Amino acid sequence: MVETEPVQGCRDFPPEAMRCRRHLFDVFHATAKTFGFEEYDAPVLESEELYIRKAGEEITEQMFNFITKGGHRVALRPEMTPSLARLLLGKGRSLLLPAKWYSIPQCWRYRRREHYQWNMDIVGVKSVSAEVELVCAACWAMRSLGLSSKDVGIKVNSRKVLQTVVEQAGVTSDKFAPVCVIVDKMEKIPREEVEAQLAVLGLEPTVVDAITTTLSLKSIDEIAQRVGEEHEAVKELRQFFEQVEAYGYGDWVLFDASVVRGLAYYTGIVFEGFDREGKFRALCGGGRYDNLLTTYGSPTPIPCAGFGFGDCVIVELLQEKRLLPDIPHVVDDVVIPFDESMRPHALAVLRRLRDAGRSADIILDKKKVVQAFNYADRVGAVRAVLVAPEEWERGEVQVKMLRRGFAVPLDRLV
Amino acid sequence: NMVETEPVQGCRDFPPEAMRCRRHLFDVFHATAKTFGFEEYDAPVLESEELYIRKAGEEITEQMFNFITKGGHRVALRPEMTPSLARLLLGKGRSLLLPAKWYSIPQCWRYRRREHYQWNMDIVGVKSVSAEVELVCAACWAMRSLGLSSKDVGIKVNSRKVLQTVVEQAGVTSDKFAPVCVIVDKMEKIPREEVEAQLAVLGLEPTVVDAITTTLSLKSIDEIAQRVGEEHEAVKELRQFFEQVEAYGYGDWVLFDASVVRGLAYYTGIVFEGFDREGKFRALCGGGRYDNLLTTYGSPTPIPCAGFGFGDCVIVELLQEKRLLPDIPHVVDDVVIPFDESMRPHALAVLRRLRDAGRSADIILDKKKVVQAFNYADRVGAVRAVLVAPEEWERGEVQVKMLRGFAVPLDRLV
Ligand SMILES: N[C@@H](Cc1c[nH]c[nH+]1)C(=O)O
Ligand SMILES: N[C@@H](Cc1c[nH]c[nH+]1)C(=O)O
Ligand SMILES: OCc1ccccc1Br
Ligand SMILES: OCc1ccccc1Br
Repeated sequence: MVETEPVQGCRDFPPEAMRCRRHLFDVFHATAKTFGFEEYDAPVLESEELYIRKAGEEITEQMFNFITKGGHRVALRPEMTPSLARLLLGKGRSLLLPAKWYSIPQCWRYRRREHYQWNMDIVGVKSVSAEVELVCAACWAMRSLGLSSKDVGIKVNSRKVLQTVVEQAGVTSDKFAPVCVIVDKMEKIPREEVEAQLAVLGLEPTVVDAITTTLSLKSIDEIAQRVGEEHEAVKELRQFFEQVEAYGYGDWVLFDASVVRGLAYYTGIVFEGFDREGKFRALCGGGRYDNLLTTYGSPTPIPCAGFGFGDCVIVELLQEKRLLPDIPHVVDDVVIPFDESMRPHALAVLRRLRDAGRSADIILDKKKVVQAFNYADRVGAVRAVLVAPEEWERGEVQVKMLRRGFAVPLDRLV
Repeated sequence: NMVETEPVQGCRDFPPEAMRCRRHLFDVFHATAKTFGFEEYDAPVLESEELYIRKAGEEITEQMFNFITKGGHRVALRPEMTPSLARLLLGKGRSLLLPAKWYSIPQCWRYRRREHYQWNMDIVGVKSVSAEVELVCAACWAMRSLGLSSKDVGIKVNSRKVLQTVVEQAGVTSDKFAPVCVIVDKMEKIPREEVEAQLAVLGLEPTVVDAITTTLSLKSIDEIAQRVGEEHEAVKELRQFFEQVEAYGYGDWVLFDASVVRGLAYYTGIVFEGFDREGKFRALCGGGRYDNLLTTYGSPTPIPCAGFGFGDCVIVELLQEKRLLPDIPHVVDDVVIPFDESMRPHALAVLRRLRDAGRSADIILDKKKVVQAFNYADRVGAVRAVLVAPEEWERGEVQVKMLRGFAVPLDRLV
């Protein structure tokens, strides 16, 4: 026998599991539509060069890469944002801004080795309204799935606070991305180790202390005390919360000075969704990244913000909260030939049902009526349509509702 | 200076314009599957190479995009979906209720294009030709849904059992039958001398090659009946098939062609392929019955199966030629325009309201003047512009303009 299990770290989606994935993806799509985002896609295979950012990111470290027959360095995408940037760079001035682009790529790593990730990005918007919209969209999706502000929230911060603190200590700006990557590890590794890694990057103890203290500040007012009310981060975070409040999602968002995210490229506001019971990893994660397109060679800087929202953590949360009931397969009609001599007539009926916009099966194999009826019930049919010779002479069929029996004229079926 | 903006060799980018076209096609695939009662499934694009080692000289297996993992395992990006389907079915065993009708739209790979999407539809557990009938009707249904007629396209249908008998009657070992089909499939693409030469290499003497050639040239089912008998399975099955399609109302879409064998090793019975009636393009779709495949994978019980693949590239060319792919512009229902920044919070409340009612709506995110906001609304194909101005807001109103503006109460917007 062949190996029936999928390749290591990869998931099969038979119909039962696919209904769940589809339930989630319907919401991603519907939220994107609601918010005016346009769908896009790019190949799962990208040039390895696209991901060589040299900032010690977990995402780039764990790349599923390989060498082609022909010698080119390629990888299965670990994330979508670089692909997005490539596409935008390729369009150049022909791209109308602002642009709001979304996709649901499968992404890879070399435990799980694959996941689907809803991406939403806003391009060409300088102001925090982008971050506001992005954060509102994530919440909207979660609410659409049945979660409340009691179940989840979005922690929000700005990397600019830490940028100032780092820059005020004389630390070269090129070290800032590494600092964020390192400091992101606070939750997952001991503070001694995070401190040790910053030393290796070349930062003296008093600078590491200032970094640590600022991650512990518990309000925007406390940020304002340390760096000034006029500091960009304060201004931007205030606007952000004001706008979310106005949109009516105030209960869903909050400030957290320890949120930096682990990606090199975030320059401004960053955020991540979390379950308020502290049971799961981040539900989604994002931020502003205004320099990325410059680093790729854009002659003009291009503001961007966005987020990724994985398919795995959300499903665990929903299961825990009992918000993923099994969704059984449904079809409107199952057409049942009384016997094989009635199959041609049954096919005409089937045709008619489908032409009217109904989902319909015909029993394909040779079955007795009661077995056909059982099958109809298994596939979750709303209605069984028996095509029998006596009724057919009347220009009729027998109909029976499943969610005992009625003759109906052919023309009145739909 | 700049990252490579082109995608990896042989792979396509789908920016929003191109994605709308793919999505238009995929909507039809999905809708046809739903109409026909098929259930969605999916499996990893990465599969064990062992899954595709069929040793029949198939083009599909020859052109595999395969590579070796760091851990030394032979894997491949799937060249087709049918082996994955079989794996999943084998994995479910007796827990799978039959009949089953499963569909998917996988991206499949090969090493000038290296990548395509392919709608798969398969019926499992149905011994009789009604499966093939349904499959063929579904392909036609999809094509008709896209605007094609029986004047534009058709499905050529045959049975491999005719050739099976002819080959078996000449004393040719049954294990050589799959190779014969693979070779004979090449008739349309390469000279008859070469096809004859390849069969000789497989070990068949000239008179056997003649019998093969003659049977591929038979022009009707009656002529098949003369050669192998009216009671031969193929004749019986093909007659039932055409009778059923006729009854379903798709008789003008289908026809007999004795030269159709397909290039896959595993087809045992009826085979078919869609074609444009102008003779301009390669096959639009292709499929057949494959009743032994699950036995070769190690199923203790034989499991009847039939299905088809329907690629995303040929159909698009046909539709373009026929002027059935008008540019589908991006649409959104509402664009909300703050009169100025002081009106943004109120605008956000309006935006929230619009979206809560099931409408797709943007808000202008950056600072711009009203007429420029109006232009932008028109670019994104907005049905309606909603101006949020201080005077109207005091009235509990906004100004609406369809794409002379007029005032509307907030509650009457939706
Ligand atoms: N690529 C980020 C999410 C994101 C999308 N856009 C901007 N950021 C991640 O994987 O975490
Ligand atoms: N896998 C076949 C199509 C098919 C699906 N099911 C049965 N046949 C192909 O790639 O041509
Ligand atoms: O964090 C999970 C994950 C991230 C990136 C690629 C693949 C996976 Br699975
Ligand atoms: O016939 C085109 C094709 C077949 C299989 C995989 C990838 C492609 Br492109």
